[PDB]
Amino acid sequence: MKHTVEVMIPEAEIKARIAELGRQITERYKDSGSDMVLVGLLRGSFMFMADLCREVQVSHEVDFMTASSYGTRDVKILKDLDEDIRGKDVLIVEDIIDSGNTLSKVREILSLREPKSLAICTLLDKPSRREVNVPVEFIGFSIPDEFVVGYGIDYAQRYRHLPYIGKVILLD
Amino acid sequence: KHTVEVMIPEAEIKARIAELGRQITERYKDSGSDMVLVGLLRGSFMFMADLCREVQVSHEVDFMTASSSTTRDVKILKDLDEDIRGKDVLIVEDIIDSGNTLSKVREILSLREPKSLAICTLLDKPSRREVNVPVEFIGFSIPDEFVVGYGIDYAQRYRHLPYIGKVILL
Amino acid sequence: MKHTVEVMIPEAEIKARIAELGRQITERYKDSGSDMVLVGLLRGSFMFMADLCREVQVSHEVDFMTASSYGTRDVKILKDLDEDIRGKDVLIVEDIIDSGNTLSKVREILSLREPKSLAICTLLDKPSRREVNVPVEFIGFSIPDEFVVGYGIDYAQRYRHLPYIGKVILLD
Amino acid sequence: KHTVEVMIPEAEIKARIAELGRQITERYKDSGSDMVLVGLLRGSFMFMADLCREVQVSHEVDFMTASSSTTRDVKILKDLDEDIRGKDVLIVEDIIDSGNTLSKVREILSLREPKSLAICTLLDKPSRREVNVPVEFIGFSIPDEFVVGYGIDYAQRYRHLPYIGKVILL
Ligand SMILES: Nc1nc(=O)c2ncn(CCN(CCOCCP(=O)(O)O)CCP(=O)(O)O)c2[nH]1
Ligand SMILES: Nc1nc(=O)c2ncn(CCN(CCOCCP(=O)(O)O)CCP(=O)(O)O)c2[nH]1
Ligand SMILES: Nc1nc(=O)c2ncn(CCN(CCOCCP(=O)(O)O)CCP(=O)(O)O)c2[nH]1
Ligand SMILES: Nc1nc(=O)c2ncn(CCN(CCOCCP(=O)(O)O)CCP(=O)(O)O)c2[nH]1
Ligand SMILES: [Mg+2]
Ligand SMILES: [Mg+2]
Repeated sequence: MKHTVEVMIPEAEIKARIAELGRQITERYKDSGSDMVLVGLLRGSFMFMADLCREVQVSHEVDFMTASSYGTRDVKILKDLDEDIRGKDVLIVEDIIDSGNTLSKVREILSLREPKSLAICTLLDKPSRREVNVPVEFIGFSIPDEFVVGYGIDYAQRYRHLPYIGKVILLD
Repeated sequence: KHTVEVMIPEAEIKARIAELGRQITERYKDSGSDMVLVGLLRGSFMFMADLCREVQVSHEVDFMTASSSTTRDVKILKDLDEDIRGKDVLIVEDIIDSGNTLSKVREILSLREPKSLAICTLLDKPSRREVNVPVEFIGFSIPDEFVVGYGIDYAQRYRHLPYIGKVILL
Repeated sequence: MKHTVEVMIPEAEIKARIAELGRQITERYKDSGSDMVLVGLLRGSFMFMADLCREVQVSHEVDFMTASSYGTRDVKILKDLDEDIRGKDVLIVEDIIDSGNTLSKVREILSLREPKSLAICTLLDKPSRREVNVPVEFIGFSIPDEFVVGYGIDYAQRYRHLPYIGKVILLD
Repeated sequence: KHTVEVMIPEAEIKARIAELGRQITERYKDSGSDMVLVGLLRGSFMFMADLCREVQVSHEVDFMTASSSTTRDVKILKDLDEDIRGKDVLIVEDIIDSGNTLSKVREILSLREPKSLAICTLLDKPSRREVNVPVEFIGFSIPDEFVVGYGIDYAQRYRHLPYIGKVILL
């Protein structure tokens, strides 16, 4: 229905944040004597992943996984990882954590493959809607309960290509 | 190079599956919850087809395809089409030996939190057991012989045989 | 809603038909100097495939493919074939052809892989609802416009395990 | 064994993509129909991320993963999430040379009958062309050098590099 997108987080603010995020992930896994892999969750994480891994100055791998989401459904794997994660630095890259329902199950599935380390990096965070206690090691921004778009996040499959995070305001 | 002779004839398979049908039927009789049989593609499609026709309990038929240093992949190429949360789930497989695949598969499905979770296998090689995995319904216990037929293949062959045969090499 | 399943095609009639179907597929590909593969379409074709290939007295392969269906959507591939079909006797095994919409696109996709021969075998057929002219080389039964169940075919994911084809009658 | 030196620096990539953004924008300006960019996973995720941010036309971002005697597989491991029928579809890929994958992919997507169907590639090796496939938008034309970076890998490595580099062997 009739809406309007207003700039919430400018392109410059995201670039600086990701710069620091990558400048937080680097010294974490700087001396780990094991291979590293970033796992992005399709579909709306491709832009976050692309910008983050370019700031991660650690020789790693980049993989993807498309999972269905809990919401109360079962978390199914539509597209699994290509490479293996057993004994590897796995860093789950998510665009937004509101409920934590989906991500909790994703982490549980990957944990079955027994990686050396398993962490989560998210760009946006809605603690306002948190339903499941799930540990997040890296958070870009903690945001209000606003329906956001841009930077991978969609609204009716739209606005994914926006270089900034915007809020949706229904014309009423 | 090879030839194939019959180990477990078609008639003997039908008799065993008929017995398996009765066992599974009484176990999940008067359970109340929904039931679903999950087959592990590919070589379990035939076993599933004959087994589910012997299970006289209103159940669903779902499928799943898994992939194969210690357990290289066990990825999910094709996940289930339906939910299993709060249902009675019976995993249908043709062969169990090392227990690698069934162990991880049971773990993955356990995360969806079904009411019950059992395993029904057509064949079983107890000698190759690397991982102790609980199996309730076993069709046949066989020695470490390489077998084919009834869904089981050798280099993509003999999947359509109505019997379980052995591969002798020349 | 409240319904009742009545026997339409008994188990004996199907077994005899499949016996003849396999006794129609065998002498077709009896002397073909190329590998053969049966392609079943998940999910409701597993029972048909299992019984048919046991009557096909020709050394072949058995593969599966899960496709989304046209209905007006795009036919997408949820699960593709494991093995290749280029230069092989491909026989698409379907449980029911009502519109032909889905199967037409499935055949087009497989045809791109350039097999030697490409045919279709179906158990049930509803010419009453045929929307797309699609050549079917093997038909088990031509049926009325009755909502059928059993033998792989479902109704709200039910009745798949039935050894017979049954019709659904709504209690009114 | 190896080392990696820069061929196409980060700055040069951004400048080229900026130019590509304007070209694609005018081509699909005042088209009316819906637009969608289809990326070929994996090594096109970064290119897609930077390219779609330069395309100033309301479009969708979909993805697809394909597999690789003549064209052994070209199976679809992960199909698109949305329909493309009656839409303007632009295939986004990193490297084109043999033209094997792009040819079949274009064929598969053509069956869904979109309004238009074009291809945008980051790199191009015209020397290895086995199949003549139409490509409208090309980022860089390079000789037959094995390159990495910007999504492109060598044994699952260097995918995260912000630049296009060459692999020299020792
Ligand atoms: N379009 C949109 N705008 C929002 O502000 C929003 N918040 C949550 N969601 C979706 C809920 N969803 C958040 C992430 O899913 C988004 C699907 P993706 O963008 O394809 O990755 C729950 C997953 P979780 O349990 O791990 O937190 C939103 N979607
Ligand atoms: N094709 C074949 N023939 C055999 O005689 C055999 N014995 C063990 N295996 C191992 C295959 N088996 C895989 C069974 O999954 C279905 C794949 P398909 O047998 O190729 O159709 C592993 C059981 P595990 O997880 O307990 O080790 C055999 N495979
Ligand atoms: N449950 C049920 N009962 C029916 O009598 C019936 N007729 C068509 N359909 C579904 C329509 N559908 C028929 C086959 O799809 C059934 C899904 P499957 O059982 O998982 O294979 C159109 C495909 P087509 O374009 O190739 O003919 C039915 N479903
Ligand atoms: N990794 C890599 N590095 C190269 O320098 C290269 N040159 C050609 N190719 C061929 C790979 N290329 C596949 C590109 O798809 C993305 C897979 P990814 O490059 O491993 O991320 C085939 C293009 P074609 O269908 O025209 O033959 C290369 N691959
Ligand atoms: Mg996400
Ligand atoms: Mg069907």
